Formats: sequence, C-alpha cells, structure tokens
Amino acid sequence: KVFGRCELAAAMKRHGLDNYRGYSLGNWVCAAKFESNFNTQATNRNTDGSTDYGILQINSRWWCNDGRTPGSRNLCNIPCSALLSSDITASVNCAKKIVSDGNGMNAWVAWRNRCKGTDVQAWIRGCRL
Ligand SMILES: [Cl-]
Ligand SMILES: [Cl-]
Ligand code: NA
Repeated sequence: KVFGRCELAAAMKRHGLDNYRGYSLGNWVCAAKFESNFNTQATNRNTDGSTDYGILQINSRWWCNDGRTPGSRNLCNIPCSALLSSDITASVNCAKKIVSDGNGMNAWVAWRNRCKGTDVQAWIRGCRL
C-alpha cells in the first residue's frame, strides 16, 4: 500500500510514535518519505547481501529474518515479509526497538542526510492529526 502523507502521520500517531524517544512526528514521516516513498512493499538489496524492507526500510542484517542473510540476527523476532504488510504495526514496533538502541534515528541513513536539522514539522502541516 502507498500511504498518503497525512494518512501515514495519523497511523504513526495512533501507534505511539509522536515524540517517541524525543522524536516529533514530523521526523518519522520524513524518514518514511525518503526511505520508501510511503510504500509498505518497498525492498532494496544492500551490497553485503542483506535487504531492507517496508516503509522504514528495516534491515535483515540485524532486525528481521528473510532466510537468506547468513550470519544475521533477528532482533525484532519476525519474518522480514511481515514488514511489507499494509498494516504498519510490525514496522512501528520494530522501529521503536531500533530507535532505542543508542544511535536514535541516525540508524536511518535518509533521515540523517535529508531530515535531520530541517523543518520536519512541515511534513505534518495541514494534517488532521
Ligand atoms: Cl493522506
Ligand atoms: Cl536476519
Ligand atoms: Na536520540
């Protein structure tokens, strides 16, 4: 599914991401925009053989099992395919663990390069929560 911007903000807000670990809702919308273009079905293969999955491009090296990433961990304890559902609950729950691990949202390369230090509040303006 391809989310609308406000639609996604509302879904993220319901799942407790607004100000989760100090990151306002605009940060998460911005990250999803540039990681996946708001597409829950997005996949991208990394050079090391791992693959990124879903709306926040969560990586099979550490976070999910795709059965084809030798020597990897499954820290969110889920198959990587569950991160491709139109229900975003699994992505959000895994993202909360990732963002708590010490590096905050710097784990998402697009966020660090394209959202960090910008007016992220712009991403939720005009939205009905
Ligand atoms: Cl929308
Ligand atoms: Cl894995
Ligand atoms: Na932080």
